[PDB]
Amino acid sequence: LLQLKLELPFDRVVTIGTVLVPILLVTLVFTKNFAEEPIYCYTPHNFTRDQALYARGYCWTELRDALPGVDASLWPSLFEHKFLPYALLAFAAIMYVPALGWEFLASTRLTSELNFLLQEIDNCYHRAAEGRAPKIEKQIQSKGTEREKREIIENAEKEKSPEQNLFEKYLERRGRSNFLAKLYLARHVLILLLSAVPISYLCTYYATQKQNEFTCALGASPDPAVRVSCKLPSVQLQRIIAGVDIVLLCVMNLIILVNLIHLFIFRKSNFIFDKLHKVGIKTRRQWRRSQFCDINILAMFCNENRDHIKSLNRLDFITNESDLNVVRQLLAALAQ
Amino acid sequence: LLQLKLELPFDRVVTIGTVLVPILLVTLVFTKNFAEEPIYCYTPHNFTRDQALYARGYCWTELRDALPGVDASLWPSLFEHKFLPYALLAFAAIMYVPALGWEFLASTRLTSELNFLLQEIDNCYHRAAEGRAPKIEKQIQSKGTEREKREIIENAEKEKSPEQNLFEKYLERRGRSNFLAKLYLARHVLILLLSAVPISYLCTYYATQKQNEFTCALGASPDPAVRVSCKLPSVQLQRIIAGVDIVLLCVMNLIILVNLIHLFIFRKSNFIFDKLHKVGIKTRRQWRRSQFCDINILAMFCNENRDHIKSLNRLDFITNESDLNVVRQLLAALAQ
Amino acid sequence: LLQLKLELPFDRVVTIGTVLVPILLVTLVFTKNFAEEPIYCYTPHNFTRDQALYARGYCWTELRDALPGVDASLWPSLFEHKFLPYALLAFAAIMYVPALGWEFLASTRLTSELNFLLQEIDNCYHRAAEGRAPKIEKQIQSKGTEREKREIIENAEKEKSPEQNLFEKYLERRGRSNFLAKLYLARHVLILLLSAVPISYLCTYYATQKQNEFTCALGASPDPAVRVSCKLPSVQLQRIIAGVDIVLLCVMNLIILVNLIHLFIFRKSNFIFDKLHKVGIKTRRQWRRSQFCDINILAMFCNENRDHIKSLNRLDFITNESDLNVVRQLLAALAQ
Amino acid sequence: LLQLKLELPFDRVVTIGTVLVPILLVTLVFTKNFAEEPIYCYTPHNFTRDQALYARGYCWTELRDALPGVDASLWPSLFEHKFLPYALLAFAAIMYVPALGWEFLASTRLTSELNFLLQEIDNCYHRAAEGRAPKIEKQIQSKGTEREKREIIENAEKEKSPEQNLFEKYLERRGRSNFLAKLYLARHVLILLLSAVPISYLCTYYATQKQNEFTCALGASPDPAVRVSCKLPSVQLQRIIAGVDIVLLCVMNLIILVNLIHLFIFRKSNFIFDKLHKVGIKTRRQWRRSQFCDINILAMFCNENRDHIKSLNRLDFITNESDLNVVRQLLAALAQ
Amino acid sequence: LLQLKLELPFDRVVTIGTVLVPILLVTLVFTKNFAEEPIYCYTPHNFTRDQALYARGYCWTELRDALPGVDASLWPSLFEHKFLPYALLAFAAIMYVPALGWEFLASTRLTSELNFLLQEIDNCYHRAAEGRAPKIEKQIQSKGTEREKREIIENAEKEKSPEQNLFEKYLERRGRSNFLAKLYLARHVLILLLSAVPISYLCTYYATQKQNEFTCALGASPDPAVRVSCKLPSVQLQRIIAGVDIVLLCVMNLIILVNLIHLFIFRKSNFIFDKLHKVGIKTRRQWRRSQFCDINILAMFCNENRDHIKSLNRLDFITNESDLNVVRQLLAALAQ
Amino acid sequence: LLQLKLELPFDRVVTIGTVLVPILLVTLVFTKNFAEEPIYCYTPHNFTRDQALYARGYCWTELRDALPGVDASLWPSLFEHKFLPYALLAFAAIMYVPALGWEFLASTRLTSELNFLLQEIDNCYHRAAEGRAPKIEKQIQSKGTEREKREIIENAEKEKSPEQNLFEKYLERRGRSNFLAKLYLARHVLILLLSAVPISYLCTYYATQKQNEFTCALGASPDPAVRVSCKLPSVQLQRIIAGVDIVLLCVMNLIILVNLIHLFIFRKSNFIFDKLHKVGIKTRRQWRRSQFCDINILAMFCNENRDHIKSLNRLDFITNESDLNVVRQLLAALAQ
Repeated sequence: LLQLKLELPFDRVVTIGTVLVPILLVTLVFTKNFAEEPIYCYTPHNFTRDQALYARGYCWTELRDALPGVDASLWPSLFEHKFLPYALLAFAAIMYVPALGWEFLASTRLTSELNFLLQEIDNCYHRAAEGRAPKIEKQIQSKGTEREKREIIENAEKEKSPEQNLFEKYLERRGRSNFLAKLYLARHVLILLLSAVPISYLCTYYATQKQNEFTCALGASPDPAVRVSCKLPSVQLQRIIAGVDIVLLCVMNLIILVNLIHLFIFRKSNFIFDKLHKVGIKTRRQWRRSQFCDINILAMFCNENRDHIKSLNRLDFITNESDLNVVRQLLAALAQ
Repeated sequence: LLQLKLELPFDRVVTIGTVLVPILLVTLVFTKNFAEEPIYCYTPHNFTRDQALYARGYCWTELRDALPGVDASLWPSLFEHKFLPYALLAFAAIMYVPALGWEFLASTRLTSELNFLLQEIDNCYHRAAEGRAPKIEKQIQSKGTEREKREIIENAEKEKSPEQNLFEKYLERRGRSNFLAKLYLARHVLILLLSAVPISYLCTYYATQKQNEFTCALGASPDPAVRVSCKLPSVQLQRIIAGVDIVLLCVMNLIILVNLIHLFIFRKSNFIFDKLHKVGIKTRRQWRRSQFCDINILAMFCNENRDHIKSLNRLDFITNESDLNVVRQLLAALAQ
Repeated sequence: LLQLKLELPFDRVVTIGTVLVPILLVTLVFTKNFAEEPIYCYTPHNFTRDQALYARGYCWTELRDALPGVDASLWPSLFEHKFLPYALLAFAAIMYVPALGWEFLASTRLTSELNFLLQEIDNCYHRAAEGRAPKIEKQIQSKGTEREKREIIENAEKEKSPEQNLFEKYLERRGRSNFLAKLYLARHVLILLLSAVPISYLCTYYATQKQNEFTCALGASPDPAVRVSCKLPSVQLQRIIAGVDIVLLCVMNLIILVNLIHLFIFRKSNFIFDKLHKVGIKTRRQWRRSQFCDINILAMFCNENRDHIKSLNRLDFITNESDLNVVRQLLAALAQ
Repeated sequence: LLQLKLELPFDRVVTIGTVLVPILLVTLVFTKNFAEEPIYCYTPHNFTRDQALYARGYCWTELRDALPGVDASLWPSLFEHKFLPYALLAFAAIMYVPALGWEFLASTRLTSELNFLLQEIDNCYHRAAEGRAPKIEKQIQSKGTEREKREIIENAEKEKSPEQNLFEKYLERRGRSNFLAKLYLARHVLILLLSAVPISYLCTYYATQKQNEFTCALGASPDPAVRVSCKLPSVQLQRIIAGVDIVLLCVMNLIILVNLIHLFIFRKSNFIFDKLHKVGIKTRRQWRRSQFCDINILAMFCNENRDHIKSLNRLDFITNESDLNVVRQLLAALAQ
Repeated sequence: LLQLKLELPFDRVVTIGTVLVPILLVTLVFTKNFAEEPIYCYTPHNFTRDQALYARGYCWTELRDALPGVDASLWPSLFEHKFLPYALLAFAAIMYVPALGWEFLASTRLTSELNFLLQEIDNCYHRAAEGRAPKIEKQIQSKGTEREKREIIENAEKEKSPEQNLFEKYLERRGRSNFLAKLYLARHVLILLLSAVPISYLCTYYATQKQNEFTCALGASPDPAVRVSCKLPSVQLQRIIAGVDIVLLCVMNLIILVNLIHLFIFRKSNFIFDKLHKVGIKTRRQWRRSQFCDINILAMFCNENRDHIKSLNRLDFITNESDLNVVRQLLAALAQ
Repeated sequence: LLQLKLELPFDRVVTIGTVLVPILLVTLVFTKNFAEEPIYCYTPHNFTRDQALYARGYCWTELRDALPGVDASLWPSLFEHKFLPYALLAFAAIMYVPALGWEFLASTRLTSELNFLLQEIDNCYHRAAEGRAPKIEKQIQSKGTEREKREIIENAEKEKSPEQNLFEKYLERRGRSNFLAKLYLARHVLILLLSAVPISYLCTYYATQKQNEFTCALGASPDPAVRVSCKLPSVQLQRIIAGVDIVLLCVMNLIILVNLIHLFIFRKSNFIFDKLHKVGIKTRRQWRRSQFCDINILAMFCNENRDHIKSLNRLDFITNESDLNVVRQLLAALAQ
């Protein structure tokens, strides 16, 4: 069985909104184009049924307008309409280097450091019935105010208990090694820069390629040049999925930006040492100086895994329901 | 094994009736249109078999009527008939934001708070054979009316028993935090508003797009303009699934409305604290002031899970069969 | 269950970057060519619909230009355009001899020598609670500086302990048998040489095969020779995937080169005896003379397997957090 | 679970190099031929579109040149070009009698005699901690040179120990019954002779069938004979996979030859009694007279299975690291 | 798990050689015929493109030559060429009654009588360490030639031991009930007779149906009879798989014959009571009178299962290695 | 695991012989007809290529001969040839009511009464080592002819033993309730009557529908009636699978008849109380009066399950080998 997942809901949403519907919007064009004649041309009268097939298969691989008067070098081309069944397929696979920079680069160290937290660090507040319940509040009832609780509670974590080498040493080591925040940031700030020529390419295409009717010109008749006006069927649908992707990809560059700015400059609630700060383990103000620690990133992964761990669920029901007396009934409930 | 499901029958019915038969009613149109010629046109006599293909493939990508006398700008268009193979496919995928606002936003906290109720809170009335059976009614038989039962029964839950920190504290905490009701309501009131332009779009289409016969006009003959009257095959079937969806989607904006109004203004039977109110745990009148608590929502999820939990099945057989003496034989049955 | 994998991320990246998208870029050409007419020719007027099929199916299996004036031996050929649907398929299968030189040649000895390390050598620093904890620092606390720790710590590994025949003998045996480094190097230096005629073939093709219009010539009319100018559709797309592969394969010959040079001449951090050099087992300077030992290669495989081994994860949390006192609390934590 | 495999890497390489790429090189021809017109013929002018179909489907089932002047009996045929889509398919299935001479003839006796070695003969040198460790070197330490070790070590295997009826009796029985070597040799020397008419058939085809243009002749017009020159499309590709197979099958007749000659005349290291000859069980020179024993074949199968047997892996780490003192620390390590 | 198989290698070879490649040689004809025009006819000049389709689809369902001069009753037919795509399919399913006469008639009794031998009769020579080892040779060592071993060994099986009701009673019962030999013989002697009209049918077809060119005649022109010479494409390939099957089926009637004759008249080594005749259980000469017992058939099934039974594998290693002293070390090896 | 099967081999043979090859003989006709032109007609000369398509698609949906002279009401029809692609498909599904009268009507009671026999009634003659072995023959050896064995053996089953309420009460209850024989007979006598109009339909079709050439007549020319003689391709193959089914279904009405008559009037060996009649449980002559009991039907189901029940296999080896002293060695073998 497995309970630890390395993907946030934000990452899944980004993946399904910038890599997936790309692909699902491309097969429509492929199935529309392959189910129709590539081009329609107005062949002259005295053209046999096989002599007019050359005129229809020759102006499709050429795609060159023939403006009267001008030379043969200033003829505008139309290769873009033919070329981007695939240009939409080369942009849905480029958006994988950021996605593959996690499953192949940091898919072992992070889960190695997290499975330890899963299996080892679980004795807090689920084994406290015999660990600390008959210790702190057992002597408080049998005495005799409000200026003595701190004195007794101080000699719980500060004392070099056997269950202390696994706590406050991780905080001291990972409280300055900002390595994970130097890679998860590169996971999102890179996808914000890769989504640039995606947008910059099919933005001038939407504004400079509109026409779908050109006068193709053949030559070298077998014994005079003949000109036929042709027509391109699938131009009206190509630039309907060529500017829906514009807003679909330009709106994913805003939610990522706001997420990244609010995580690194506004939000200061880890839940990895804030939820467990009132219940006995108080952290000295050595973290407020910088929010770039890896513990902030580990906090999200810990938050995403709260269900399959039964001890943490017991803690959630037994800790946060009285957040602000409470210890009066705890001693009478666990006095076994 | 799994026994807790997070989907109500109402949600499943809504999903299969507003997202599914949408899709199953679209493939019919796709398979009907792709199995026939897109358009039929009445070409003139002196037209070769390849010169008349341009006239049949050019008036299908144009779709513009040619009324006599008027200019070239006041010609009505017919792109709607061509366009909504897909407009019916863009409305069956829009109906997922309300559906994906539950599996990705509140698919962890709710089941985290419910699996605790599944595993932890089960000692009530299945362990009562040794928990309360030799306590309350054991002394009632050996005495000596109707003005003393309450006095004895009061010192069962009011007393700070060891099995009391898990009860009446959840009621006190979740009795004012109306968070779940602020999201489940947003899951249904949003699908009632998303189903608006679905209906407002293909309602004017049913009333303004009727004709299927237009006189297309070509031009620029290779050496006079020629006009051909054409015909659209699949117009009589498109607007048969374009107004069956009207009633199919306008009838799901009424059952959701009546469900939401009757849950929030009429129904006041939780079954999460009403069924268990006569059997010993009596709740003070602190809930009647508001029906917006999360416990009301948890009541539906608890109701949907009554079978795979054998203890609750024992309770159902052993509690509700004598709802209104009864305790006379209970002491004689469990006196082991 | 299995936890040891014999493939590095570098090998997987190389395989998916030089063997895979090769294949994925070939099916596009096959599906493009098979969905169009192979060639278009300008047949004369007095040609029946079956007499012009010979002219279209005869200049496609010939593919020979007919320059006027010259003889029948100096006619340039065009077989390259027809021939390399498949020449791109014979280069995606040649890149398997290096890939199959590992799964069939050294896929048993390496994992045989590694499963021993997995199952056998695990008692270090996870069984040390009863193995060395009450031995070294137990007597240090109960005495009486900085010139005596080495004297006590010397008689731990130097002494012929029962758990010593499995250590420092592997180092002595594999410290001079440079066999694995004589094969893993041949695994990569061979793929750097196999990727030569791949590049040298479709490099002159990109520079000497440009034209796609030739004047084919028939003969032996059934009672004069007739010449028809033909046209090749799929030439403009063939040399778009014939020079994207150039850079796609010429860029994989640089990362492999830098990896191989920096492994064998710049990196001197094994992590197989460097991480475990401060924590008690100190290695004499018998390795610094050569970096060609098999232990360097085994170090990478050990690094790739750090998660599923729980003892090594415990070591990682309990060893490297205080790398540079520390032993003061270790005795008080494991004094059971 | 299964750990014993009956196929050597050499056999797998031979199978995938002489039976498989045969097959993958045939489907290409089938998909190329079936995707094109079988033949192209130059029909005369006054031929209707259905009268010229007989001329195109009649010269394809005839395939007979018509040289002028000669009679109707000296006309060369061209049936080979039509015939060997399938002649390449009848040679990829003939190469199975040697392959099916092992899975049906000796796929039970060999693995029956090998599972005994797997399960029963495993007590050597893994149970020696209590079997021979306190026996041989336990008395060597407690005495008092180099002329007494043999005397003590002699009375270990020579003595009729309880674990002796399973050793040196197999050597005596299988040391003269050369049955397996009379069948494995027939498994390879037969595939060297079956790969003869494969090569001898499509070697004269590569040298005598070159032309692909013949003048077919019809007759019996319905009221004079008419001759039409035809053309065969797929002749230039058929003899490209008709001489790549020549070298592909003529190079597999050399590696098999060198393997067979070096196994039977040069290599004399079994590893089935050579590796285990220094560690206590010394074999008398009764094997050097002939290398045709079945133990030589069993040696390869034992070598291919060294990983899933953990006892043999322990032996490999604990035996060969000191091959050439060593026993000085073995007594101190296993003195439990 | 299952270890007993009811199919001999001979039966599998027969099934794959007379039922399988039949089928694999039929799909080739079906895919060849369905990928070509059924017939080619030389229609006259003044025939429209739809009037000549009747002449091509009418002489294919008629298949009747028209010899000049003779009447309309002496016209040879050609229905055999059309009829035996399927006549080759009705002979590959007839060869199943002998194959289905075993899985439905004797697929329960045989394996019922064999699973008993598998599970019950296994105590011989694997439990002999405590069953007979301290009994026969234990007293031979402690005495005091060659005229006394038989006297002691006689009172081992002749005596009415507890493990005797399961031995020599099966021999007495099944030593005269020749029922299985009356059915397995019918399983092979029937397939030798069913494969007769298979051969007798397509033997006259190979000798009397050669021509593939007939002059079909139409009639009743809508206002004179017109004759057209037609041609059959697939006649030269039909009789290439119509005489390869001749030898393929006539060679399977010889190996079966030699197997059956040598089993019933030459071979007299059961291995079911011959291998176990020297090791203590000696059978009286009551079997040499007839080799038609069912024990001979059970011997083959026992031989095919010698691997998954580890006790019999131990016996095979420990019994046949000294077949012709030997008992001298057996007592010293099993004296526990 | 499951060992009890409710289908006899006779039922499986019937199902595969009257329901299966029906279906397998229908797809051949469907694939033959759909791969050819439905009809061929001899259109006149002055008919355009689209005016002759009406004549070919109009005489196929009419199928009415036009005899000269007679009126328009006495024209014979030919709808049968078109109609029985499907009439052969409506007869392969009718043969399921007898097949579905067992899996839905008596697929619970029978296996309910048989699983009891499987699990409960197994103590006979496998537990007899301690149940009856030291009881009957233990006192016979220690005494002192042939006129006393019956006296001792009588007080074994006649006595009201604890293992007697499960025996001879089933015989008394099911010895007169002939319910199962009233349904299994209806399962076969119904399939003998359902296979009637199957045969009676395609028997007159084989004798009255022979011709496949009719002169169709059109009319109402757009400004005289025109008659065209047409031809039906697939008539010669339809009545080849229309009279092979005749004998294939008329031969299944004989084996069922002989089976039913011999079961109910000739065979009088149940094996459910005949095999177990000599070994101690003797049945009084209360069954010979009628063979219509359900125990006779249960006997076949018991016979089909003799393998997976190991106790019954032990009984088969230990009971029937001495059917006709025998008890002399049984006491000495089981005297534990």
